[PDB]
This record gives sequence, structure tokens and C-alpha cells, in this order.
Amino acid sequence: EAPNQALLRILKETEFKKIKVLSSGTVYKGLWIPEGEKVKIPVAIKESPKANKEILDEAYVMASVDNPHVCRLLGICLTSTVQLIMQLMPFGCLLDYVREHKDNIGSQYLLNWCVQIAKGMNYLEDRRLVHRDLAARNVLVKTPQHVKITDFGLAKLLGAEEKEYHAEGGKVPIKWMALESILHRIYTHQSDVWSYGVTVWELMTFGSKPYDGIPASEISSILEKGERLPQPPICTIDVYMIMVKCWMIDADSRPKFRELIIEFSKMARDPQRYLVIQGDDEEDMDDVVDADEYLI
Amino acid sequence: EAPNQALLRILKETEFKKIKVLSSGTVYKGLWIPEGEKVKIPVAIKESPKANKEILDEAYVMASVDNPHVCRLLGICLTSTVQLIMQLMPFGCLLDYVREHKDNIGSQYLLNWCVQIAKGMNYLEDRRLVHRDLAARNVLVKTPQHVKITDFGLAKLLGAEEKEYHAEGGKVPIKWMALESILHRIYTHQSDVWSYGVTVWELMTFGSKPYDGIPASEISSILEKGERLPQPPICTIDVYMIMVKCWMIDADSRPKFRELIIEFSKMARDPQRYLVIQGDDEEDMDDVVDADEYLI
Repeated sequence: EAPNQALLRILKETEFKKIKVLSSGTVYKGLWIPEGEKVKIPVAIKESPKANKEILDEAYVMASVDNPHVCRLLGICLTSTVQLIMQLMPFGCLLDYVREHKDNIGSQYLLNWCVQIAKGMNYLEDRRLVHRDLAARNVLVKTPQHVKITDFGLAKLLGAEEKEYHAEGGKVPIKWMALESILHRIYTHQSDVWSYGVTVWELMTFGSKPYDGIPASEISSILEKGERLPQPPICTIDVYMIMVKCWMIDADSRPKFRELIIEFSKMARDPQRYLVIQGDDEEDMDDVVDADEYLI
Repeated sequence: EAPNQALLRILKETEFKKIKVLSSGTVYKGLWIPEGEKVKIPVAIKESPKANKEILDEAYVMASVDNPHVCRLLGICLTSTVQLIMQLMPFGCLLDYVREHKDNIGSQYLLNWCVQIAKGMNYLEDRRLVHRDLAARNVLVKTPQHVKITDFGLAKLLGAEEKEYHAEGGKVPIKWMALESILHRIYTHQSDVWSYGVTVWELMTFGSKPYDGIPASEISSILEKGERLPQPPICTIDVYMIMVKCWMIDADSRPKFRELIIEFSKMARDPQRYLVIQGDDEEDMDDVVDADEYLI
């Protein structure tokens, strides 16, 4: 049980300019010009008071994690409307990218993505943190060969000698959820593995919707009768076998993020043995530095 | 809206002897020998007529509060110069103690202090009283493990169905003050929470001066641009996150004294997970009784 000495940097709204609306709470593309530092950092700005407790728990989790495959918070801004300042991921979330480039994505990208998401999830294991909302919609694309886990709205830090997180009520994404989570609201790192399983499936199917046209009220019944999502077209049995293991009912039986890194990594060395696919800014951009190069 | 049946005990100056000057109005160390009661109570004696209205409003507030973490008035003395008789806090105020023992104070003390000040502030919520001058200089140390809130010069009792106290003019300690208080002279229990935030910061920094070398005229501007006090060295992010919430702009968004007790309490159970610190009378003293044991 070690002390968490992450820094939370508070920013002035004078130091950053919004530019466009990425979404609509309400994310903006922007540029952050710190202190007096001859650098301009491209940022995404997330702009009650239930919403405030929520958004500062998120800030807390996000500040205390540091990994190349995990979303980077640059700071907050304590304006009336609280603001999260994050690294800009120009290519948006992975669900969309995969849908918008369905026709042009190869084995090599797909597998490396499975690797990079496992690396991020393993780091979250190490930090004893449990994401609880892993899905392709919650992976961001920095560049097409570099993705990051994001959206820690539901993330929970595991306590001392505590291995489960019993949830209360609350709206939850059922179709990504493990069975123990859905019946008993228990959440573990293994639980997160189940969702990994479905995230991989979103990717292999180029962005299909798990259990399309089915009731979330049904899902639990299905899972228990022993149904799972079907084998995508693109998938060697080697790959599908890995998803299926993520959906084992005995959570301890599933693979650890550690092993998933190793497995997808071996595969990414000979991508086409494992997936069978047909076809295999602006302004004064001079002091621009990406968040990854802006440390402190 | 219930009747306030506090007692105000009037004392003869014949019943108490001054001994030394604690400060220079003009506080004295002294001993109070009541009635005919075989007890000697160590007291601090605070010795126009603007000053008199002021000092009897203080007496009023102080008489009507009763908590282990709130300064205890023993009575007044209606001599030409009006006198407040209080419990003696031998170790003086907390700002000084923390400065004078900078090098020797641990996580455990610091956190328990944050707890005891929250307990006192919550009691003041219950009694519908608003302190308006909370700061480390206005906490007294009875023993190093037992502190009390003091100085009710500015305290105001909230009325019937009244939730704010609009102030008039008057000199005010800006650097401890909430933003709504400073722009609009509004004061709430939440407002007091902001000051708690800074009181905690005084303690974590071992007695630094908030916003050193800055103009009180600036402060308001800063707070609004979204700057706050920086994260002290000693502080887990867990602790700092709590201060920052106390300085939220939407007062309703800040934590209640209730929650602050709970939070600091959890932390005081494993002090070093949360703070990272290097090094973690006289005469016939026979009928001496401390004020806390002198009831009526």
C-alpha cells in the first residue's frame, strides 16, 4: 500500500484557447499555451454538482496514471464549469476509426491494437485500477499506429487487501460486461478482461455492435445458457479462441492482461497467419509539441 | 427555530488573578478561583464602545457554542474595560505551533488536526453559525493532540429561513475567503469550507503564507482566471484533491464539513499513505482543573 504522489496541475483559462467542438458534456479542440514556455500543446478540453464530483473523480484517476497506452490529462481548470484538459487525439475514438476505415485496415494494425490495449490494461492492473467501461468507443487514436485507453468515468481504485469492487446501482454498459458483474455487480481486473474480449470483437468485426437487436435484460440469460458472440469472418481460430477465453464464466480461468500482450504479440509478427483479410492543425505551428513530449 | 438557552456567567474580578501577558487588545494568562469551590482554573483573559459592542457579540456567540473542538468561554467580567474569560490553551495558536515545530510534526498529527477542525466546523453548521474567519491563526492548541476553533469576532448566526449573510463593508481576511464572499460579500457554511481548504494548506505547508507577496486586490482576479494554491510537497494527491474541491467556484459543489471529517478520518488510519514526510503552570497546583472538567 504505497503513497500516490501524482501531481495535479491547475491551469488558468487565460493559458488556453478553444477552437472547435469535437462533441456535444461538451469536448473542444484547443491549444494550450503554458506559463511562459515557448510551447503550444494541442489539447482536447472537456467543459451538477453531481456532475462535479463525477468529473473530479475522473480527474483524480486520470492524474494518477501514466502510460503510453493510457489517456493523458494535462490538468484542470477551476472555472464555474470545471474543465478537464487532455491530450488531443486527432483521429478520435477507435470504434469510429475502424468504421470509417473499415475497407482499408490490415492485420498488422488490428493486432498491434490488440497489443497496445492489453499493455494499457496491464498497467491499470499494476496501479490496482479497474476500468469498468472498456470498449472500442473508449479507445482513442493518437496516430493510426498508436492508441490509448480513455474515459475513466467508472474507474475504481482497488483498496488495500481488496480484490472486488461491489457496485451500487447506476447505468452500466451490459453488453461489454462480465457475467459476475451483471448478476452481482462485482468487478475485478478479470472482469475487465471480459470487456477486452468484446473490444477485440468490435475491432475484428470492423465495428459491429455486440448482440445487435437484443435486450440487455436478455443478455444475462444468454451468457448463462452458454452463448457467446460469434467468430468474426476475419479470424483465425487462434484469435477467436482468445476472445472465447475472455468470456469464460470462471473469472479466474480467463487470461491476464500479461498473457494477452504475449499472445497478440506473437501473432503480430506474422499478421496474415492469424487474420485473413481481402486487400492486406494549421496557423503558426512552430512551437507545437505533443503532450507526450511535454513532461513535468 | 429553537430557543437558545445558553447561560452567561458573570464573574467578579476578585475571583481571578492575572499572571503574564500572552499578547498585545490585550490577552493575559491567569488563574480563576470561583465562588467557594476548591478549584483553580487556568484561563486566558481578553481585557470603544464600538469595541464593547464587538466584544459582547463575541461573548454571545462563544457562550452559545459547546463542543470539544470549539473554544470555551468561562464567563465575562463587567469591569470598565469588559473582560472575556476563556480556557487557557497553553500551546497557543496552530499557525505558530506548526511553524515552531515544523521539523518535528508527523502525518498523524496533521491529519488528526484536519479531522478535529472539521468536527468543530460541522458543529458550527449544526448551530447555524458561520465563522467567517477560519485560518490556522484561529485554531488553538490545548495539547498537541487536541485543538479548538477560536476567534468569533466575525461570526454570524444564520436566521430562521436564511441561508446567506450579506456583509456590509469592513476589513476582511481576503486570502482565506471564498470567491462569492469577496465579490459579493455573501457568506455560507460552504463559504467557510473554502477557508478550511486554505487552513489545511497552511498546515500542509508547515505554515506558509497563502499567495505570498501578492495583492489582495489581485486575489479575486486570479481565483477567477482559475488559479489556486499549489500542491504542497508533503501531499498525496488524495489530500490535495480535497483542498482543491474546497475551492471549487460553485459553492454547492464543495464538500460539507460532514464529508471532510469522514475523508480525513479514513486517511488518519494510514497516515503515511497520504502524507510523505521525512522523519515520520507552577505554584500550588493541587486544585487545578482544566476548563473541560469544569461544567455547570
